[PDB]
Amino acid sequence: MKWDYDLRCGEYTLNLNEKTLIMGILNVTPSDGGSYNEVDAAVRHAKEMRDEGAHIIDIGGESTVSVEEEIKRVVPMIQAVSKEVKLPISIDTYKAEVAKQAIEAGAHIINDIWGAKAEPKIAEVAAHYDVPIILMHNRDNMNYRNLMADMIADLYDSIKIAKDAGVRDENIILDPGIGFAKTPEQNLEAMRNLEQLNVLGYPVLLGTSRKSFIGHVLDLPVEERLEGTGATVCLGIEKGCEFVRVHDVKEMSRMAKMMDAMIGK
Amino acid sequence: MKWDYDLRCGEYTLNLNEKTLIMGILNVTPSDGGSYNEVDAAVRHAKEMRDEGAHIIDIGGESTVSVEEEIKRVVPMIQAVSKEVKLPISIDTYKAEVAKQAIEAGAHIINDIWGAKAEPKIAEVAAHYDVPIILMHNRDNMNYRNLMADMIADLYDSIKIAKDAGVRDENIILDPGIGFAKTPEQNLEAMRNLEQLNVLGYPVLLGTSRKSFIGHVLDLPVEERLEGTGATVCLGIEKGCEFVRVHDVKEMSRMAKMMDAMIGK
Ligand SMILES: C=C1CN=c2nc(N)[nH]c(=O)c2=N1
Ligand SMILES: C=C1CN=c2nc(N)[nH]c(=O)c2=N1
Repeated sequence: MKWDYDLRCGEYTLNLNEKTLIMGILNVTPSDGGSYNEVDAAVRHAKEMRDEGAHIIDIGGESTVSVEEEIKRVVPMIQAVSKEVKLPISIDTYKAEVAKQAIEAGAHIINDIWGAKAEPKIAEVAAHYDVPIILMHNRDNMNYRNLMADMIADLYDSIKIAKDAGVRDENIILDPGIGFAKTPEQNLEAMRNLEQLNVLGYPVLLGTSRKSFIGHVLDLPVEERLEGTGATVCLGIEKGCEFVRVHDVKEMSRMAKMMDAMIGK
Repeated sequence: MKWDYDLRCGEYTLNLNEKTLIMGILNVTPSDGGSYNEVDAAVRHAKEMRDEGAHIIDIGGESTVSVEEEIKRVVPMIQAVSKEVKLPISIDTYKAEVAKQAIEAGAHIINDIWGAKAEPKIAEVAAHYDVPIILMHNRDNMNYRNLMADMIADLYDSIKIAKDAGVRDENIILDPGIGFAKTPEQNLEAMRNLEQLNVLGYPVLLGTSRKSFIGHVLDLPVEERLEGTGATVCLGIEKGCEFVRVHDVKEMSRMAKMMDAMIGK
């Protein structure tokens, strides 16, 4: 057992020794906000992902708009899914106010793509509601002295803000932030040296699903990036990742399960 | 450059530093031996595999019969493919006489699933024709003292026979023999410690395509073993394999290509 604690998420509890845990991306196709077609399509997609081996559902407004409206979009979504799919929900925002709404709508984990640097006040919410927060590596420039050395550095400045906010060590997950503020070549390198994040002593989540650096290597558009995704997930798991964040849940679940058998997990 | 030599295969030459090399399994659906439907279906399958990223074609009589007839089956096959698909052909036999026929029919590499222990005389043929021979780990029992320690041992006894036969170090490839004389649990372990084969200083080829230990972990019949295969191939490549032997060439080629970008190859 590398991990002497489970991840506590209100009603559900997630073990870190047993299997690589799969986070299924829930999209958000919007058109005022909350109508039947929107929330219906979201629900059967979450249902489908539960059915195919997913352990968490990640609900994200945006991708790549009004704070007051982001809530009106995403609140109803969480209310429905948590009612209809017994599985923890994480909320993909950086905005403080948004997260508060979501946990109170039903969400269980915060997923912040700016590692509490976008709105420091987020970490406080996470602290106040006692939920597990994911801190992703990001930055508004790409001028690294040393890629990995700087990642770990910036990730620490994230932990500093989390910890000073009241966040317990046991609710902290880290993310190398594949695709964010990194060239196609830099993304390959973070993948190559992913094991280093382990020295920080926190669970690590890896999000490479369908991304464009896969496209740059394989020369293949988004709908043909399943195998390349596979590869990222397998190399990830072998380097000690605890979660992976993917679109193609069925396929990626089976690959995790093989890797798991193989590496001893 | 780990390898200071290329693999010489008559007309074609295979580099070991550039990419993980893909060996595409050619099946052999037989019904007297040599008719139009048989050799036709074999040819377009080899053509298809060339098209999808394969570097070698592996032609095998049997799977899991008369020596005089095995030749009559498999000779015409090699004659056709080498004429119609510019790509080296390996011949999946253990039998001495069979191999001689095949190289003279056109084949370029020997692939012996009994590592020259089945018919020592094979290694001599390989020596006489100067072709690269693959030596797979096998044995007619499964009583290991220490799995990996014994693998390497038995693999050496293979090299001993090869070398005493005249086989140059530069024409020797090794294979852990996944699926052969190993329990589902033992196969997981060989996968886990695949890097050890590297201490012998030879290129390594890995054959796990669609195999049943994948089935035992995932609980899935043969036609649903693509992802599990993926995983074996990726963990393989990361542990330093030079070739992989797969059925699903298109998919496995893209995964190799990702792994290759990622690990630095
Ligand atoms: C494209 C995205 C959006 N949100 C993400 N969130 C996390 N935690 N990790 C990712 O890789 C990620 N990629
Ligand atoms: C099922 C088979 C038949 N021939 C093989 N040959 C080699 N070299 N390696 C394998 O894994 C293999 N598997």
